[PDB]
Amino acid sequence: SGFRKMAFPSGKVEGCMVQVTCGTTTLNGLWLDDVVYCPRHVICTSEDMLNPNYEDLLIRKSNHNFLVQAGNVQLRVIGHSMQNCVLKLKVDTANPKTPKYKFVRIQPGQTFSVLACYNGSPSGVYQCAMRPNFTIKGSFLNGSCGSVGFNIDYDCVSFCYMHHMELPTGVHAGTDLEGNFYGPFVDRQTAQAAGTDTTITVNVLAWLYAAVINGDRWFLNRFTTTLNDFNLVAMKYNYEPLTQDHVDILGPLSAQTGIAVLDMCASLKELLQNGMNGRTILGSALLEDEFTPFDVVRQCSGVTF
Amino acid sequence: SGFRKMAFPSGKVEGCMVQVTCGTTTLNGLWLDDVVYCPRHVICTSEDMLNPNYEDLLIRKSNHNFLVQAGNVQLRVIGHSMQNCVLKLKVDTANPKTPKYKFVRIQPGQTFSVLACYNGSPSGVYQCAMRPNFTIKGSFLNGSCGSVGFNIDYDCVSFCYMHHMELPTGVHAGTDLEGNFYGPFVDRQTAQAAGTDTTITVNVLAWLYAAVINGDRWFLNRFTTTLNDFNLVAMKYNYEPLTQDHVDILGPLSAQTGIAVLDMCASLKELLQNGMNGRTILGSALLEDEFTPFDVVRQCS
Ligand SMILES: *CC(=O)Nc1sc(-c2ccccc2)cc1C(=O)NC1CC1
Repeated sequence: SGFRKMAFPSGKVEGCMVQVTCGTTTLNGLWLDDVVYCPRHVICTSEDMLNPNYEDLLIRKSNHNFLVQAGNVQLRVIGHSMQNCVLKLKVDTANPKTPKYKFVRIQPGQTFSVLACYNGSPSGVYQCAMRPNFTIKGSFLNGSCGSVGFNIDYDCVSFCYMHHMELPTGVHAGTDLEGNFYGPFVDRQTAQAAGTDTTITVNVLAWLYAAVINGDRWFLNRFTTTLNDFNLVAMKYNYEPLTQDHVDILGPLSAQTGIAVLDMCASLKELLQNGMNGRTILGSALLEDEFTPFDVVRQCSGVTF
Repeated sequence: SGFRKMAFPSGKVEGCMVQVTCGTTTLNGLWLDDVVYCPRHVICTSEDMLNPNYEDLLIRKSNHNFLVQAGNVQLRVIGHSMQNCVLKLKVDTANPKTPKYKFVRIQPGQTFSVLACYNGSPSGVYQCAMRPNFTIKGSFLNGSCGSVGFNIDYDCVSFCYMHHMELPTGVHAGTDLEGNFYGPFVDRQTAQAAGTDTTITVNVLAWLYAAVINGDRWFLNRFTTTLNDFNLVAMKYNYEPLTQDHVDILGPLSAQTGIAVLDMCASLKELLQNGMNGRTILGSALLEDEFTPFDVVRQCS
């Protein structure tokens, strides 16, 4: 029993974190087989970052301009290239701790675990969701750049995120492991802002199902609604539209608790219009939106890695 | 920027998790050097839940009655003994993945990471605190027993909790790694009730200092308070008493933000009176009490 914001065990990813230094910039790289992946902005100085030409800045660099440290050993860089916004440094040694892995791109609303590191040294792990505005509500201090986000399914690590930058509102922007930004962001020291965020409706409903499974039932009512009725309410409170795919994904939770998704929507409608009237749900006074349906089912059935 | 409940990286603990079976009971054990630590109730049948006589059940066991599984490998048990409520199984292989570690007994209000495990396989990692009533608000299904709580400071793993049982209120009780329970609990299925849960006042203050460091000042006020007047108000909201120790411990965060401990106590007093008025502090609509002064200095520097 109980319900906690739960990260994947980080051990398979800890074995891949290295320090990458180019001149006076140090940040984190991901070492898989014989390639280290890290943000391309590692080749920039303060001045360069104002308006960088990357293909230009990179052409000037020799392999020995990249110091890669794995724990307290040196890796020899034998090659370098860019893919979008990530620098791929080829090294002479395959990482013997390389796990089974894939690079995947996640959709907004999907969650993942972030291993925060500093100087190639993992310091913490937390669970994040990709916001609808493509930012993450992370916790990063200077030297966190190149920290990665991952999911585990069976023994296979799915890397989905690499940290590139903080936005002026305290939130974080990065790329998939192929160097494609999540959101309308660029790796340049310029004026960029998080767009208006919205609430991930399917995740709130998942968390309401988590609450019911843990015996927190006060918000249930006799009422049901329709998608269209509900979506007009959602739009009004800055909630993402709920689609038929969403209802289908919540299906198992609807069957395990006897509460139909449009039944639970009628509960969420009422929490949106009236508030929580002094009560909490799973010890929270806000509606939690960073648990997916899969996350609720996984934690309430004890799947291991 | 940002502020998140962060757990420690779990890798050093994952390399220590095994499966212990005795009869038809399977739970988790912690493999360090050539010893596997697990809850002694692994040797209980359903006949033994209310009034187990552990010394009598244990003396009836051989080494070969204990199946220990590390991944796919079976480990050979060459010795067994009981220390308080933990069973210590000696095995013939030292765990090659043994980290630098120590056992520590923690005080209420202290935080640690839990590696939740089933059948010796890690499922997830989360951060929690020892509540004043010596329980933890964890996430634990059947088979999670022997999952451990830990802190990692530099490269050294401090093991501070092993999970033994769920209380009727859905909260969790367990031991240090010397097998002494936290709180008044016992490894018996008789009625035991969690003492009243209180809010960890020193932690809420630390988190209010965190909100100032990250640039939020809306809840400060012009008042101060005496220690004793603070405690007289706070206990009416089920808050733990703040001691001179807690006031000393908040010293660095005071110095860093230029807000005296007793001025921050005055703010908390007003927060308890007013609630938030639709505002949030570090993304929360309640007062967070599961970050310690030490965690705030760690995550905000
Ligand atoms: C942690 C917990 O609830 N303890 C467990 S796990 C367990 C079991 C039984 C069969 C298959 C897999 C796991 C048994 C218990 C338990 O509470 N009772 C044990 C007999 C003493």
